[PDB]
Amino acid sequence: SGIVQQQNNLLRAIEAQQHLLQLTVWGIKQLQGRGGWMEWDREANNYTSLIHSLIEESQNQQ
Amino acid sequence: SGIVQQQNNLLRAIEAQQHLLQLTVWGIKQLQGRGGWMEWDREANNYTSLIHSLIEESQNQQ
Amino acid sequence: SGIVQQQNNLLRAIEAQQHLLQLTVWGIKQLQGRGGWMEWDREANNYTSLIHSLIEESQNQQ
Repeated sequence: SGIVQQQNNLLRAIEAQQHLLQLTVWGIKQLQGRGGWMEWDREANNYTSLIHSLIEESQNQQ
Repeated sequence: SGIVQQQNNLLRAIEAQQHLLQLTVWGIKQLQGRGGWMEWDREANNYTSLIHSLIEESQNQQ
Repeated sequence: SGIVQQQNNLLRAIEAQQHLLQLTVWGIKQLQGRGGWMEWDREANNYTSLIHSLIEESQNQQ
């Protein structure tokens, strides 16, 4: 709603995106089996859903 | 210019970055031909240019 | 501290994340040796540390 609340929302979104970014950096390093990627997939999907919720929330608060 | 306008700019930047982030997550999953990556390349490049414009705009608005 | 300062912090965080995002896009394109990835690793690690400092700073400023 307010400026502060929105600022906090944006920061949380950035924090979640950083976690996803770190997962991709790690994944690329590993590529330098499928089943061995199960946890990575789980995390990537969970953070993607988390970021989606954060963006929608931010959009709703203008 | 104002706080609200800047907040909206930052959100749009985050949204564009999320699209690019999703493209990289998808790309890594695919790596777990070249010609088959044409659309991915197109999208990655377009979002990169989009984000660049959004950042420059934000920088200009302080 | 203030709204403006926080807004600037968020923008710097987004800018740093964009650099890391570009590194991952580039890395995926290359994957479409290990030793040949030394500079990429160096940059990825440096930007990750840079973003970490920016997020912690933003968290500290609320």
